[PDB]
Amino acid sequence: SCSYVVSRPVYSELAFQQQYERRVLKTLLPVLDWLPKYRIKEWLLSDIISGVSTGLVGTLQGMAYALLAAVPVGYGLYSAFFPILTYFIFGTSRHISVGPFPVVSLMVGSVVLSMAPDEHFIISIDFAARDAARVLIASTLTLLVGIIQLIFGGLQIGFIVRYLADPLVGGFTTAAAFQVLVSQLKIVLNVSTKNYNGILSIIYTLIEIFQNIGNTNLADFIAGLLTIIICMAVKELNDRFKHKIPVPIPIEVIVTIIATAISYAVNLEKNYNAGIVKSIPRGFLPPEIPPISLFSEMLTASFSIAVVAYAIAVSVGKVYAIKYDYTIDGNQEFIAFGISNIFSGFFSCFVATTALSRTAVQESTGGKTQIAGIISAAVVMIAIVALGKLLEPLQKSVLAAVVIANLKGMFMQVCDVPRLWRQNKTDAVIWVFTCIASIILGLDLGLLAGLMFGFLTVVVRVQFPSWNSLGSIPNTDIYRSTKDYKNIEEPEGVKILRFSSPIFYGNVDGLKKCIKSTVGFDAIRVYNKRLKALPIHSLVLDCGAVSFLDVVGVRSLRMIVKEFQRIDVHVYFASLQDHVIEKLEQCGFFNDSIRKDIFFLTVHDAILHLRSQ
Amino acid sequence: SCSYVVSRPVYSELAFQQQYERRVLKTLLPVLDWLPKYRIKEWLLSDIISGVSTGLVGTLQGMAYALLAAVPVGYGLYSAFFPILTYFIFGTSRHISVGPFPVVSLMVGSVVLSMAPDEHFIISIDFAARDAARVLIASTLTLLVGIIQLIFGGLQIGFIVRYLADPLVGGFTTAAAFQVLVSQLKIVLNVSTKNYNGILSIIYTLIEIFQNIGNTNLADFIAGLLTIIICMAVKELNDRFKHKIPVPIPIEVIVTIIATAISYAVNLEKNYNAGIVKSIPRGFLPPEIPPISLFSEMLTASFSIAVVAYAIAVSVGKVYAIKYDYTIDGNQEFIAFGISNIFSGFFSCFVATTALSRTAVQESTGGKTQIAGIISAAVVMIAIVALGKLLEPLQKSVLAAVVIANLKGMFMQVCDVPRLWRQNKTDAVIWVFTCIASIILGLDLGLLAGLMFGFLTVVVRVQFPSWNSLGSIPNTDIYRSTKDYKNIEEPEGVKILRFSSPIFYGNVDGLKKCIKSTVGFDAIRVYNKRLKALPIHSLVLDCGAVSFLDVVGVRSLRMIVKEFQRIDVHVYFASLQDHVIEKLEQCGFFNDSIRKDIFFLTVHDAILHLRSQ
Ligand SMILES: CCCCCCCCCCC(CCCCCCCCCC)(CO[C@@H]1O[C@H](CO)[C@@H](O[C@H]2O[C@H](CO)[C@@H](O)[C@H](O)[C@H]2O)[C@H](O)[C@H]1O)CO[C@@H]1O[C@H](CO)[C@@H](O[C@H]2O[C@H](CO)[C@@H](O)[C@H](O)[C@H]2O)[C@H](O)[C@H]1O
Ligand SMILES: CCCCCCCCCCC(CCCCCCCCCC)(CO[C@@H]1O[C@H](CO)[C@@H](O[C@H]2O[C@H](CO)[C@@H](O)[C@H](O)[C@H]2O)[C@H](O)[C@H]1O)CO[C@@H]1O[C@H](CO)[C@@H](O[C@H]2O[C@H](CO)[C@@H](O)[C@H](O)[C@H]2O)[C@H](O)[C@H]1O
Ligand SMILES: CC(C)CCC[C@@H](C)[C@H]1CC[C@H]2[C@@H]3CC=C4C[C@@H](O)CC[C@]4(C)[C@H]3CC[C@]12C
Ligand SMILES: CC(C)CCC[C@@H](C)[C@H]1CC[C@H]2[C@@H]3CC=C4C[C@@H](O)CC[C@]4(C)[C@H]3CC[C@]12C
Ligand SMILES: CC(C)CCC[C@@H](C)[C@H]1CC[C@H]2[C@@H]3CC=C4C[C@@H](O)CC[C@]4(C)[C@H]3CC[C@]12C
Ligand SMILES: CC(C)CCC[C@@H](C)[C@H]1CC[C@H]2[C@@H]3CC=C4C[C@@H](O)CC[C@]4(C)[C@H]3CC[C@]12C
Ligand SMILES: CC(C)CCC[C@@H](C)[C@H]1CC[C@H]2[C@@H]3CC=C4C[C@@H](O)CC[C@]4(C)[C@H]3CC[C@]12C
Ligand SMILES: CC(C)CCC[C@@H](C)[C@H]1CC[C@H]2[C@@H]3CC=C4C[C@@H](O)CC[C@]4(C)[C@H]3CC[C@]12C
Ligand SMILES: CC(C)CCC[C@@H](C)[C@H]1CC[C@H]2[C@@H]3CC=C4C[C@@H](O)CC[C@]4(C)[C@H]3CC[C@]12C
Ligand SMILES: CC(C)CCC[C@@H](C)[C@H]1CC[C@H]2[C@@H]3CC=C4C[C@@H](O)CC[C@]4(C)[C@H]3CC[C@]12C
Ligand SMILES: [I-]
Ligand SMILES: [I-]
Ligand SMILES: [I-]
Ligand SMILES: [I-]
Repeated sequence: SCSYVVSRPVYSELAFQQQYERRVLKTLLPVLDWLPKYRIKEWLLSDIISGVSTGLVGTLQGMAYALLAAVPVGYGLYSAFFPILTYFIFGTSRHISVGPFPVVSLMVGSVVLSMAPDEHFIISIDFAARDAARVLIASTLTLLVGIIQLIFGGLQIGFIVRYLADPLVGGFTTAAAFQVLVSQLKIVLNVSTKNYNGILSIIYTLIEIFQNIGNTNLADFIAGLLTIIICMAVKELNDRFKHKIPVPIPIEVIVTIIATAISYAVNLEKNYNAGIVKSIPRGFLPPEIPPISLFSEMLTASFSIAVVAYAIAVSVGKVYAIKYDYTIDGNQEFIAFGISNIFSGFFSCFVATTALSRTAVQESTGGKTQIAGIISAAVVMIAIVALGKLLEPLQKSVLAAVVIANLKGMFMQVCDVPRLWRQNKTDAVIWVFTCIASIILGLDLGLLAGLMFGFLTVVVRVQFPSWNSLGSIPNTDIYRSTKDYKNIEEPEGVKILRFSSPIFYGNVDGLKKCIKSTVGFDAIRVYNKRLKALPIHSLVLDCGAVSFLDVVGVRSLRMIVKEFQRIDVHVYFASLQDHVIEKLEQCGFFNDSIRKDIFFLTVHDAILHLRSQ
Repeated sequence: SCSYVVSRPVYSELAFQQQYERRVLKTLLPVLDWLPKYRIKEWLLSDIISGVSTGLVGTLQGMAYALLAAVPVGYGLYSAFFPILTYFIFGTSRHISVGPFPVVSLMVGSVVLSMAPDEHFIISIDFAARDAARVLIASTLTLLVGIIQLIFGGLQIGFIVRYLADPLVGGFTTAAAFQVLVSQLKIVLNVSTKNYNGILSIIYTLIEIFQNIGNTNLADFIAGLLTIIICMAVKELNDRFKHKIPVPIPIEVIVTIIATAISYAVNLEKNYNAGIVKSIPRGFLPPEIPPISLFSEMLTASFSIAVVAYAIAVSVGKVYAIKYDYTIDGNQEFIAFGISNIFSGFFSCFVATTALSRTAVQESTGGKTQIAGIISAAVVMIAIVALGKLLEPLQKSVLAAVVIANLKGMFMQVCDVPRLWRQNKTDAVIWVFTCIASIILGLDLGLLAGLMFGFLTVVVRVQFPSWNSLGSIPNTDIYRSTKDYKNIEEPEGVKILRFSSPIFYGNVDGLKKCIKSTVGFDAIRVYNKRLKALPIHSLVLDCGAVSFLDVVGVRSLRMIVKEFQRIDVHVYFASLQDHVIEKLEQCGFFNDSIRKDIFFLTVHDAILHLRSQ
């Protein structure tokens, strides 16, 4: 059919260049962006129902996630109230529900516990002073996270969540699910376990839990087990029986209400000594300035918490924006969430982000603009000021059981590891390394280690590329690996090397080794042997995949050219890009008899030029 | 002249594949490697003179570098004696002199001081107990460094010194020169400065030195100043007046001998209260087992010290092996230096490597096999057992002044910085970052920060590549950037994108943005708009520079292909390598109507195929 017919001069870089010559209302996102653009006629009612539903869900979610953080139940209500109010202004996303997201809450609680242990703080037991210190530490960490997020918004470096690769995100998610399960399993059993801060901490906690399982509160354990079973069964029924009832079943809220009513009717606090919350303040606490002197002990934790929370927020926002066909500004997501975390930290709250389950609840029940968020915040507020007393008899085991039941989706990511291994071993290695690191480390330290391991994998992949010795398909200009096709004909007296990577320090050492192996000799050795006494005449370097080039790369290429020219062997570079040749010429490569006449467009001009001599 | 004439079928990947089918005496390096091959007839005498000269230099260097480490003078003699003996066996290199190399000594001393401060150890002043503790800490660190080096030799991962890029090596060298200068300036002034451990430590030390400059010992300062001046003057004369006297002038040894004799004659210890060494033990101390319990506090320091010492050793070994036309095994350099550091740590020595000045002295005075090293070790031994008393009146200011005088070569790299900036800004950024980090951090922490910053620079360079929209030179098959050559003709209804980087998570986000900008529209947006209602017909991706590919890359490519096919826009991949296509097919790319018929050999088969329709 169609044919590849081309007739043109043999163009080196010099000849080709001679013939073809080269050469104010967003950083503070207004509510006025959509409030005048609102649809009160029909959007308002949908926003009302969506906000009521997601507020009912988020009040419970904040109460439960206040257990992940080492703060008393009641400050989760503030963490579910204030950030939504202060995100309604600066938020690009219009479908996400702002709240604790128990992974971020667990990291905050780890930081708070490490900075306020039971034995280190209390020598009496002073529960009130300990709780005050824990709340202050959580507020300080939230303020630092907000400061970091706002700074990253000013720097406009919103691509950092790119560095959170999907394999390491999955591994970190599985490890965080394990950590959350261990903490909430400590909570449901109502066992007293001394806090372990450091390496292997989750294993120490599990060991102590298995040792103290004899002190398990029976009523709390049964309540947690039944809550887990009921929530899981109803979730499975909803997933299976999904054709009807498009709205998800709010099983967690119903179970919590039933548990609270039963505990109030039976008085589990004193008859069975169940671990009820026992303390939910009524009213709004006045703002306080967090002690910034602790910022030095929270930097590595605040950075990772900010990164993780922002990544979750933008992930959910993008998932719903592609569905609803709009865009979200990542830098403005920085700005909004940093302002939110600063505002919440001034008001005794832990770090805030979005939760996938709460966002799904908000969207599925008539998801519209952030007015639904305002309605949810109002519901949380009326829970704070009116329903605080009604939730006193609720056991903490029920909340921890709800969290554990929701942990199943995060736990099921271990099934992707064999698939990753079969597809790309590097990604499976990243997954496993991130999971293991986040297990035996802090979650913040695990995330940092995963990021560094991803960088290491990228560097290693660009450092040990696929290099080949090429030859031409007969009667064509297609140069393929000689040992791969069995019909490749080797040219007479010339070796062609394809080094499929940008050449840098690691790659300059690798490329020297590859050239020495391909040509079959070392230029230094043969030159020295010839000097002491006193098969290849040309080497073509297929540099099509050489992306960038550093000073070490230019120096190595210059040394290779000189060393091979010393033994009357010519080195020709082919398929180099314009920018790489510009980097070569600005690094002083074209000095001492180089003159750019040894640079050809592809690896067929070089071979044709050689055949002309 | 020569012409580029090719007549061949238009080959897609499918058609091309259908028509062209694919498919025990070294780990313990013996002295018997060269001892039977020795040249006693004429090599022995040259070895004798070379060993005598380099031993005279190395005794002084060991005593001087024992001040960089926080150990008494006399243990530097052991550090210059034992490692040479135990490297004569396992060493591949035959020209290097094994010893302290004051940068490694300074890192060891920083570790030792941070673990045995004056105030933390002594509450009386117990100089003897403090010195014993410092020696034990130095021996423990040396043993840990040797263990790490031996493990790295077992793993055969000798390419890690590749990761020590020349810019970061230069920045670390300049910062280490500054640190050594500050410490030896504290020593020469004989000022009592409390040790600062942590961040900004060198600036605190400089501040305290400038505050205590009123307590400077005048005699020690004058001795150090004249030692520095004489060393600089003689070195400059030797560099200039270099045609005669090929052997370098051992000015440091002569200066030390003269200073020792003058101090003995005048008794500066009592008359002028000069800071003489005052204590050099006579004889060999028995070996002791270091306390391994300190290994937990030395891991980050020992890793960096081992890496730096091995890098210096292999750098010097390669510099002299290329000159003398032989090869050195990097893994065996691990093995030899790990055994050396273990042996020396058992015998109260700090970490050992090679020094460029001492190696130059050994080589220039008749450099031959490591028998010269044995002679140097014998000279150090006879200095230990006989000349220990003769060096008692020598001031420490003379030794510190010798080190400061030798620091000039390390200091001269701020001159290399500006041309690095003018050539490759990334390498200059790496240089400056490594220098500043190693200044305000530990030297070990600075090295780790520089290595990880180099990894970050590689990741960023492969993450933000040079991408272009290509068009064809008329009547040829050369596709160049349309906005760069001004004679490029845009083809009808097709856009060609060259993304000059391997496609991974950072690059998948970048590539989505680049495709959307190049084609001028978003596939999701136009598809959604067309669904709501109810200029380019093909996109060619020049993937010549796509080196590797991950699961995220394959997912992004499938997503792009499907999104563009949904709007009747065909996506063709060109110039993909065989291994990248293998990765695509093993990652499930060729499912759901892909069939590999949209993959062409170069970006001219795709265009010719399009013109056929
Ligand atoms: C954007 C890019 C990323 C940015 C990342 C930023 C990280 C910042 C780390 C900051 C840092 C190192 C600085 C140098 C780091 C060099 C790294 C080189 C890396 C080379 C590749 C500061 O180090 C010093 O720490 C002192 C406290 O020790 C602190 O306080 C002193 O002065 C105060 C008055 O100022 C005074 O009030 C106070 O009394 C003094 O003590 C000092 O101010 C501070 O300088 C280490 O501190 C961090 O915080 C904790 C400290 O304990 C520690 O927490 C862990 O605890 C758990 C166990 O308990 C553990 O299990 C958890 O994991 C974790 O909760 C962190 O782990 C650590 O990291
Ligand atoms: C191949 C690639 C590189 C590998 C690098 C390997 C680094 C290993 C670091 C090990 C490490 C963290 C472990 C987790 C790290 C996670 C990193 C995640 C990074 C993610 C990107 C261990 O952490 C704990 O430290 C305890 C001591 O604090 C130690 O001792 C405890 O138990 C003992 C009984 O076991 C008991 O006897 C003892 O009493 C207990 O206290 C514990 O055993 C140990 O687990 C930190 O320790 C290292 O050593 C020092 C400690 O102080 C510290 O020294 C600094 O001091 C200067 C100021 O004074 C500072 O200015 C200098 O800089 C530096 O001299 C280092 O900085 C630190 O690093
Ligand atoms: C929807 C429901 C499951 C929410 C949780 C309700 C809680 C408060 C209820 C449900 C079932 C109850 C348990 C049922 C049976 C027993 C056995 C009895 O000898 C002690 C009380 C104990 C252990 C009860 C404790 C309280 C309990 C766990
Ligand atoms: C709290 C403690 C017990 C958590 C321990 C989690 C560890 C042991 C788990 C978490 C994820 C797991 C990995 C997930 C998937 C695979 C692939 C399959 O071939 C089994 C091994 C392997 C590689 C698993 C090994 C064990 C693993 C790393
Ligand atoms: C403590 C735990 C996490 C230890 C490790 C157990 C987990 C990770 C292991 C054990 C059982 C494994 C599963 C067994 C069988 C299959 C079928 C295969 O077609 C896909 C992977 C999948 C689904 C495996 C995924 C990894 C797996 C879930
Ligand atoms: C990809 C790269 C950057 C990951 C680097 C991870 C390193 C720094 C981490 C991972 C696991 C860590 C180890 C985990 C456990 C212990 C035991 C403890 O008693 C001393 C510290 C020590 C020995 C840690 C040292 C640091 C360590 C080796
Ligand atoms: C050639 C080199 C090696 C000689 C070094 C010997 C040293 C110890 C000698 C040489 C010159 C000497 C100085 C000469 C002059 C004075 C001034 C006097 O009021 C106090 C002693 C003092 C400050 C001497 C101290 C010791 C000194 C510094
Ligand atoms: C102990 C203290 C004084 C050490 C201080 C070291 C710092 C301040 C020095 C060391 C090397 C220096 C750099 C060396 C070279 C250049 C290039 C020129 O354009 C001046 C700026 C710049 C980039 C310098 C900036 C300052 C610098 C980074
Ligand atoms: C900018 C270009 C033209 C400079 C050309 C000469 C270069 C090699 C020289 C001239 C003056 C030098 C600077 C002079 C003073 C200092 C301060 C100190 O911290 C050392 C580095 C630094 C910053 C030097 C770096 C190197 C330097 C900039
Ligand atoms: C490329 C990567 C590895 C570089 C990482 C560098 C980071 C971890 C280092 C570089 C300089 C460091 C800072 C230097 C000085 C101080 C002041 C001290 O009171 C608290 C810690 C703090 C604030 C350090 C935190 C960690 C830090 C920001
Ligand atoms: I969730
Ligand atoms: I949940
Ligand atoms: I030296
Ligand atoms: I020296």
